[PDB]
Amino acid sequence: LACPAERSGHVAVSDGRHMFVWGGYKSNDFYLPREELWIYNMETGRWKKINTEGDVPPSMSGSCAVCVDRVLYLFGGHHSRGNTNKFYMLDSRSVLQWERIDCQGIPPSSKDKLGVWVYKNKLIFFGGYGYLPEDKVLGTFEFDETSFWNSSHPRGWNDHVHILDTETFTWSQPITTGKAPSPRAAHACATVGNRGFVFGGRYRDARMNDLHYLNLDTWEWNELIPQGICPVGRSWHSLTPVSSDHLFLFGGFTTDKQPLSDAWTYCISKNEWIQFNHPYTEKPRLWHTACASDEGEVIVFGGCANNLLVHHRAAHSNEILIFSVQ
Ligand SMILES: CC[C@@H](C)c1cc2c(n(-c3ccc(=O)n(CC(=O)O)c3)c1=O)CN(C(=O)OCCOC)CC2
Repeated sequence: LACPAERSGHVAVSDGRHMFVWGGYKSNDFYLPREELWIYNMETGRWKKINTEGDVPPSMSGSCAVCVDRVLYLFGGHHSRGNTNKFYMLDSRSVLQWERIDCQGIPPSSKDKLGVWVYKNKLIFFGGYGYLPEDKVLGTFEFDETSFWNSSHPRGWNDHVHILDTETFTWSQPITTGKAPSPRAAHACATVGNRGFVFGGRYRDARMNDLHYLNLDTWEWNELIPQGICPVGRSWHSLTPVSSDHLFLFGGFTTDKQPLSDAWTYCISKNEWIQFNHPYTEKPRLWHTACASDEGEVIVFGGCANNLLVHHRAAHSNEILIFSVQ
């Protein structure tokens, strides 16, 4: 049967019925073919591979993508020659053609492993890992000292918020109030209404357990302190909105390098986490993707079952894990 190869660090976006999968890498390391676009039909469980043309982005891991009215947008990532800040569009409504957009304004620094919130005409990007910004811009950047000893170009984490306005394809940075979360990468973002949630991620020697939201109307940051038991700190997890009041969390990697198979729901109205029982306790995943379907399910694809930092033993997956959340 038509089935995409195993991979981690790919993107997966959806319209609630079809899930589009692109990029990523695997071992036996190499990037998956840049021209392939895999489409999973969430209702039938079948895959279809299509070959794209146009301004095909380079093969990358850690890119950040969205699907808005069946138009896919892709930002950033890491290819064979490093990080990028290029922005692409792929209209999937109707051979599919990638379009690299010449954006106006100052783009974000080249980076990967970030997150995005969609709010009306705006794509709002947050955080990531990559090069030192070419100029001192709004926000903070912290170097990863380990990147000076094993590479020609040092990298670090940022807490930057950038808006790509789809009305004009212009980059800008909002002036925020409140305490932004620390710089981080491999955090997870989820949007509900005008609230852009962000949970966890890596910063310095920690994989974090903090939860915040940015008000996408006022640009005010808020820290959420749920009472009672909270999930363990992690990076490379997924956080997916499943209703107007619930975010679904799955997998990830702890500070002490444990791959995770726990799942939880964060109830926004109660400001509480509820652990979610599921049949995949023996299928931990990190750097997988998750997409919510119109039928209340969360579809998880790819990612790695163990510590992918030991490249020769990494267990990249091509499994679809289906969570019946709502
Ligand atoms: C994109 C290539 C990928 C396989 C990759 C490889 C390596 C690293 N990151 C990174 C870089 C930044 C970052 O925030 N995270 C997320 C996270 O750590 O949760 C992973 C990669 O993303 C970071 N490293 C690392 O953590 O080494 C262990 C500690 O060393 C004292 C060193 C090898």
